[PDB]
Amino acid sequence: MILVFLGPPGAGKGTQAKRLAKEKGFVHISTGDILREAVQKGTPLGKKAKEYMERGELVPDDLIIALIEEVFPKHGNVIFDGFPRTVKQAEALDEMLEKKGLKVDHVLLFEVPDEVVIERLSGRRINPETGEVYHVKYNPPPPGVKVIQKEDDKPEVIKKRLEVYREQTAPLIEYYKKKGILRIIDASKPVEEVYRQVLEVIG
Ligand SMILES: Nc1ncnc2c1ncn2[C@@H]1O[C@H](COP(=O)(O)OP(=O)(O)O)[C@@H](O)[C@H]1O
Ligand SMILES: Nc1ncnc2c1ncn2[C@@H]1O[C@H](COP(=O)(O)OP(=O)(O)O)[C@@H](O)[C@H]1O
Repeated sequence: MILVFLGPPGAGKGTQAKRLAKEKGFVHISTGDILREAVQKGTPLGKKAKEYMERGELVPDDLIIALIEEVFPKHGNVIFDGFPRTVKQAEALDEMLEKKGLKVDHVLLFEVPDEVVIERLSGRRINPETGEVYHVKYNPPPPGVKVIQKEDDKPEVIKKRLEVYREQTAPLIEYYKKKGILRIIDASKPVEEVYRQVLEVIG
């Protein structure tokens, strides 16, 4: 099974992807996590992607498409989490899969209002070492666990990221709807409730 998680930043896509991958045996492909590792290591990809990420812009398509070609699991179930982010990327994904006799089985759209998005992101805190994600209100980190607020989770960059999502990424909703594989998730609900719906639509 191949899944794509789609939705505004802060919808809880990474949270649900980690849970589902761990519990039901999927390989989790997070372009965000992979890019952040590239940046930390200072690879050619990391050094180029960094400035786009910092401004809240998308990293150029060719770089992301090559990344996916490099890391795509040959066998097994896969959750694509944060990819594709543009129509060009979605078309590239379809081509790659078609050549391998595969396809995207379900696209899950994590619906959540803008006001909730902003609250999700402004309260997001991460363990900079482990990448573990917390929220100051809805899932506070234990004391004596070092966390930070990511620079791209500050108000100005959040605004930019939502604009970029609406302009470049939201068209994928219609792209996948017309393939007949789109499923709607109410991602505004608490974590366990969202996870139950995730399990429902793929069962
Ligand atoms: N598929 C992609 N195409 C272009 N840029 C990406 C992609 N995935 C991640 N990025 C870059 O990494 C940043 C953070 O990505 P991600 O971790 O998926 O988002 P979020 O902050 O919503 O959890 C994005 O704002 C973008 O700059
Ligand atoms: N259902 C939920 N209710 C409240 N907070 C959530 C929920 N899901 C995730 N979060 C928190 O919201 C923020 C965004 O979650 P994340 O998984 O990083 O979103 P995305 O990957 O879609 O950008 C994180 O701080 C996370 O702890």
